Amino acid sequence: SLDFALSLLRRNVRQVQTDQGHFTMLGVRDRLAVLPRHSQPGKTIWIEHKLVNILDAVELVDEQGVNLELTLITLDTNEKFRDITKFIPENISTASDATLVINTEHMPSMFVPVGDVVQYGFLNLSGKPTHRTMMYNFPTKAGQCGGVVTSVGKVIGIHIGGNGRQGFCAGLKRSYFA
Ligand SMILES: */C(=C/C(=O)OCC)[C@H](C[C@@H]1CCNC1=O)NC(=O)[C@H](Cc1ccccc1)NC(=O)CCC1CC1
Repeated sequence: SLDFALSLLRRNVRQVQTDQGHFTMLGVRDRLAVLPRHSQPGKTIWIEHKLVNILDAVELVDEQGVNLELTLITLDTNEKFRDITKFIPENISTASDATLVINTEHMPSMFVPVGDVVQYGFLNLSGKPTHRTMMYNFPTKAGQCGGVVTSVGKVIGIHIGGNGRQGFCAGLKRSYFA
């Protein structure tokens, strides 16, 4: 399991920078990666020390038009991500003993035992209403956004916020990546 996180870290999780700061990016498949929406990847992005062009970005919102705090971006490169869509479940899932995989330039290859991840649903993220969020009782900190919540060979969510005592992720579901 530990192992999974390592295969992930090694082939799919990358250190990035936007005009907003340092983030962890998850490469899902082909040239498709997912980032927090507040990372504001414009027309370009920095992927580990090199400027990469973004061909298309999509800010995910739910049926009612409510923010989901996720942005899908298509990169302009000759590299392809290993397909990990099969590790993402079809339904937003809870989990026990999750692990938050962070890979930032300030926090590289960092594993954090966030513990149990439970349904939370609505959340007020700094003035932006947000849906489909999950919560863990761990004091997550700045510079950790974009981290990949994982558990038993599953990629379940993307860290997006925290209040000093708890952390919140945007749930991941396979239908998002088609
Ligand atoms: C991750 C990204 C980051 O580095 O922040 C901006 C550069 C952080 C991690 C959070 C912050 C402190 N502890 C954490 O675990 N996330 C945020 O800063 C994020 C800010 C934000 C701004 C705009 C839209 C969405 C999110 N945190 C929050 O919003 C937390 C505040 C309440 C609990 C939601």
